[PDB]
Amino acid sequence: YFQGMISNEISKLDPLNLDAFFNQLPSLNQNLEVSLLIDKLREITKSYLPTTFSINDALAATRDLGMIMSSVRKLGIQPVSAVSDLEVFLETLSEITNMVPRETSYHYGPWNPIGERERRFTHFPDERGLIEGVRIAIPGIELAIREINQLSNLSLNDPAFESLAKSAALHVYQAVDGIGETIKKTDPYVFSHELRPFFDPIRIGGKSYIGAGGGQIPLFVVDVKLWLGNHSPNSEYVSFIKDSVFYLPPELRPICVDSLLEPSVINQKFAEFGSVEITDQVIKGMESLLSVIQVLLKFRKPHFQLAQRTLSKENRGNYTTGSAGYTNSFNHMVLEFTIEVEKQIRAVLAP
Ligand code: HEM
Ligand SMILES: N[C@@H](Cc1c[nH]c2ccccc12)C(=O)O
Repeated sequence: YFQGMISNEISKLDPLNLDAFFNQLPSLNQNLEVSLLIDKLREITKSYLPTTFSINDALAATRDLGMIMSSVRKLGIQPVSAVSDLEVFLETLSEITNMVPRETSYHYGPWNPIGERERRFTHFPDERGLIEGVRIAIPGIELAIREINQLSNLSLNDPAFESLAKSAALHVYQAVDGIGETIKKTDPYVFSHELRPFFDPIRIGGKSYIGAGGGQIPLFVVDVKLWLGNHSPNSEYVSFIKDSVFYLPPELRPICVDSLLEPSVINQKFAEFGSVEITDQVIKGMESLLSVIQVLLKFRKPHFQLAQRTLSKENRGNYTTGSAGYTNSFNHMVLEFTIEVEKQIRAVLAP
């Protein structure tokens, strides 16, 4: 009962009439023009009644208001503390979106218009590497989620299982396309120095909300359904996912929650494999699961490398963490998790 967060219906809206302002935002930020930032926040709280907004209006308004707030926070000022009327404006908006009162990578990517209206913090072309990265990744991962969700109720011997899993790996490849756009467009040093500071936490109604981040693409939702399940309860990754659930669009929360409380597909299919008549289609089915896992590795291995060149002493600037407060050890932990799964499947397929 959440369906219908359609990206092009949100990307096209300018509910707070900020299109002109966003063409100036990169120069406002370059020149440290905090006063114009505060003015615009003040103007917004007096110019609009957010209770009047449709759901799509509020999503797009969160995107735009969030990025102005992020630009204030960049300089070191908590924007809700400086503009106290924001707090009820952000309360009203999140009642409608049933999402956090802050922009996430959904707002920064798929819900961010292509072309002249594209919302950007800076004039640096490196910023386009992040935006295109998540704009490409997210719709593909979402498609993969719905496909992997259907694997639980299909038999390994059913060729519909193999086809579904193959569609999922192809959809996940969009995350691979996306990090490749980043690697080719975003210099690590420019990231740490020019872009990362727009992704810091903001205090809203007595709680801190992290900035938008690539880690907010719903890839962890693929992981929990596909291989993590309820199998590593006190793990660091489970704690990250736990902290991420209510950042997700509402439509994805049930899938994530159910999956954290259930055996994973691969654990379920490892049992069916070594307990039923192993046929040629059954091997294809099992091989389609290793295909998905191997596509996840084609994202995580170059991601780890880019994060390592960025967080090196040479390039890291004032930061040792991503927006969610972790170092590259966390990326190493997810990649080693995924490598272990690939190892296990290969071992089950060895004869
Ligand atoms: C210079 C660019 C980038 C750097 C330095 C970087 C670094 C990091 C770091 C340090 C984390 C740990 C979590 C955190 O602290 O927030 C993380 C998480 C993550 N980021 Fe990035 N990242 C970059 C670009 C991207 C892009 C463009 C995407 C998506 C298209 C992405 C996808 C992810 C994912 C999925 C995770 C969760 C871990 C996983 O699923 O393997 N990253 N990243
Ligand atoms: N993926 C990293 C770096 C990052 C920060 N903001 C982003 C926006 C888009 C893509 C990646 C990022 C993170 O989640 O912290």
